[PDB]
This record gives sequence, C-alpha cells and structure tokens, in this order.
Amino acid sequence: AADSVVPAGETVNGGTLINHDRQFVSGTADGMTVSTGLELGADSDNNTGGQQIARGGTARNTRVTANGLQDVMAGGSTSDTVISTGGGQNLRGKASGTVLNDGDQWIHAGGRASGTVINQDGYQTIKHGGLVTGTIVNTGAEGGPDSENVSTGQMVGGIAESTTINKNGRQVIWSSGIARDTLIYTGGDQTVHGEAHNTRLEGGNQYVHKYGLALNTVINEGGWQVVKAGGTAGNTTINQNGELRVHAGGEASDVTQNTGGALVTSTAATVTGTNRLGAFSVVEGKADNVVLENGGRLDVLSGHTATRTLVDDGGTLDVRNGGTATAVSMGNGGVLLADSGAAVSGTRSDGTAFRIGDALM
Repeated sequence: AADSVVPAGETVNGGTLINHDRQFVSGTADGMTVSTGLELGADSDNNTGGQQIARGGTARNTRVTANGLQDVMAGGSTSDTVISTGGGQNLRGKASGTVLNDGDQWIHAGGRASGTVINQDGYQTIKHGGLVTGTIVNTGAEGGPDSENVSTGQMVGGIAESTTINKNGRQVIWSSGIARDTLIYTGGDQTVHGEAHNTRLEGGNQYVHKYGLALNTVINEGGWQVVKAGGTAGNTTINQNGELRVHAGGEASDVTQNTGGALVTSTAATVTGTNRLGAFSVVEGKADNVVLENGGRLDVLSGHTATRTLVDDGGTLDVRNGGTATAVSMGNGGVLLADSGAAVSGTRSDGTAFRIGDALM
C-alpha cells in the first residue's frame, strides 16, 4: 500500500518493508529488512512489494526474510545481502557477497553474482545468459550419491565460474549450462548434463549424465568421476586413490591414468588414454593394455576380448561367460574372476603360466 523512493545521492538507513510496501532505490539503502514482495511465490505473476534497486542504485547489508523480495535491476548493485527463511533475490544487475540461508537467488540474463554463499537449504538458480563467480556451495547433497534432490544447492543454466563445492554441496549443470574451474571436496558433487571444464575432485564426485561433457577433470585422492551411458569425459587425469568409472555406452578419451589411479569399466564402454605401461584402449569391445589396481576393475562381456591386462594390487579382472582375456599378467593382490564360459590365459606373480577354459588370487 505504501511506497517510498530513495533518490540518487541520498542514503536511507534501516526500515522494514511489509504488507506489499515498495522501496525504489536509486541512491543507497543500508540495512533495510525486506519482508514482502514474494508472498505468492516465485512462479506467480501477481506479486507486489519489496525492494527494487534501479540503475545506479546500491543496497548494503540488506536482510531479506520470509516473503521478502530484493529485485536488482540492470545497473543496480548489492553487497552482503543476507537471505533467510524463504526470501529471495531476483538478480538482473550485480550482487556481491549474498548469503543464502534457506533463501533463493535467481540470476537472469545479464545478471552477475560474485561470492554467493549457499548455506543449508539455500538455492541459487542461474538462468541462460546469467553468470556467477566465486560461489561457495554448502548444501544440496546432504542425502549422498543416492539423493536426487535438485531443490537446493546450485542449478546452472547459464555460466558458473570458480565454484567451490564443499561437503554437502551440490551443483547441477543443466543441458544449456556451463561450469568452469570448479573445486569439489569430499561429500560434494557435480552433475553434468551440460558442460564442465577444469574440475578438480579433491575427494568429491562428478557425475556425467547423457549428453554431458566433462573436460579436464583432475581426480585426486577419494575423488570419483562417473561417466554414464551417453556421457563424455575428455582429458581426465586419474591420480593416486582416485577413480574414473565409465559405464556401458559411456566414453572417456585421452585419459591420463597415473600410478595408483583406478579405472572401473567394461568392454561395452569406450576408453582411451595412457597408463604406466603406455597407450591403452577399450574400443569396440576390445581392451588392450588396461592397468587395474587400487580399486580398478574391467568386466569383459560376452563376445568381447581383453589382451595384455595387468591386474596389480587391488585390481579386479572379471571375465564373463563368452568373454576372452589373453596375456593377462597377475600381480600380487590382483584378483581374477572367471565365470563358467570364460576363456582366460596369462602369467601370474610367479612368472608361471595359467589357463582357464572362479576366483583366482
């Protein structure tokens, strides 16, 4: 019902916005508490009230609470907005230091959010043409790898740059989205339907879904890059105690498999790269020179072949009915599983020969 304007060059300190009141900020508004403008929710066209930052205006230390809407127009700016309990920031200008404590931030085309902190139950949605940098993601993956929650955390339909994903943090990259230069700690995860470039798994997980593309993922201790059917990973580095898992119909090309790195796949996947014994490939049902250790595993399916597989400590070679593995080299701690109809031959730890055609060593 009531309406106020902060002209350019003027500054207003404090205040509360309730019952659909509106503050039109062309100057500076510091410490406003915004508790109206979003009563009907984000999917309604009939909301009224809230704080509007026009071109050249600025807001500082704003609190957005339940039903509160801070609307930042192109050319407007905010610093250190704290969003709690079902408030939201609609961003078409610039925001710095926004904290989401179960609040929403929507970044529209041309909007830019730097340093947003997504705390528990917070929700950052980046639309096509929107950009965020330096985001800290602390929520959305509380439920672990089995949780398909996408209602909290960071949803990327535009571009996210320099994101840190901490324990419990979840980033989802939709088909049109791009994440560049992401750091993912243990307990954090990133799901790729769009594109990811330069991702560091410092214990965290990256799931590459159908049509997703992950470029230059570095997998350090505890990290996990999973490539589903129809997903693609290019130029992955598997470091010690990291794992690359490529499902049937998934693709990983130009893999750098360093010593102690685990590769987990089957002969129905497509994998190429180099390991500590040179070039290796799993292509069109034929594996050559795969190195399995420290959790690595290769399933050789019916009609498929593997040659020159090194099964070293913590590696597992699993040859199904109708699969063939020749020149298998068994190291100490390596395991071979051969089902009934499997044909397997090689040499073991001892330099001694063996031939099959259930568990070995």
